[PDB]
Amino acid sequence: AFSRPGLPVEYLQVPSPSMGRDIKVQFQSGGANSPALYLLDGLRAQDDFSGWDINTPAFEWYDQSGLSVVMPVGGQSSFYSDWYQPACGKAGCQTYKWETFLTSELPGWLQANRHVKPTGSAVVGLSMAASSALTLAIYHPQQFVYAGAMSGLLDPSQAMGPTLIGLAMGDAGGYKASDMWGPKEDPAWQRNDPLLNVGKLIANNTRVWVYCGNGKPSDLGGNNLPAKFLEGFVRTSNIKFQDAYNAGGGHNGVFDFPDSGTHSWEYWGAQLNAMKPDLQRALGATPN
Repeated sequence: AFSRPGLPVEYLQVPSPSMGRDIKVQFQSGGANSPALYLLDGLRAQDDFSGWDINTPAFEWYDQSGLSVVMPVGGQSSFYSDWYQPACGKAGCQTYKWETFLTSELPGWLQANRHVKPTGSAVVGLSMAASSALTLAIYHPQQFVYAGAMSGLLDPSQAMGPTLIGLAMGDAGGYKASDMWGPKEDPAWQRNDPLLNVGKLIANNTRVWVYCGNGKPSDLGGNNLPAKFLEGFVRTSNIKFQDAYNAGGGHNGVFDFPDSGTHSWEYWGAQLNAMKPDLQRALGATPN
């Protein structure tokens, strides 16, 4: 259903057999059989709207770009992954099988009901979703030939990442990290660690766009200690990723590590706008 008359933005109820419920999805067609752009939300994803629409002119920017914008809604602290145990937070439990939903249910449903090409898509995520995007492309290269990672912890299985992710998950809905990928030594951790699986991005020649601020705010804003420290903190993993990608022979990446930016939406939005033309070219978009 369209949100308003005269505008292309739609709100959808896409059924998810794996999660036993309907997942809300904001959508905007880029035309029949047009490539898809999946925008993943951050750690504190709400159930009403995607952080992308709440905080950015995304839909408006991509209107007529030839790309179909797909914004799933919900999944706080989900990391868009398929969890071992039910996702139990302060507000009860739910089934989290986001990798399944994103790699089969949603694609299929969009192809059949909105004529969205199921392969040759881009998946861009920020914060939590940042590594999710890289990971999705790594295990589903035919579907996602392009992955965008903004301000993410790219080596989640390393150093204190497991503990830090747990602290984050606990503060955002009160979820438990072990319910998702189990204890730190469980194979799930190094499987969902992009820095450790960079070789696949290189082998598959996936178009990679990684972004991360240095912690110093600019005129764009986001000037507060938490936003500054987080950005500075996750930047390290981003550099390690760039070095691994380069060392490994990667030759289809873009690394934007400016001398500014914090962990806030003003920066992620500006970045999503900056990558529009690159996205169109790589996905073969046809304007209008």
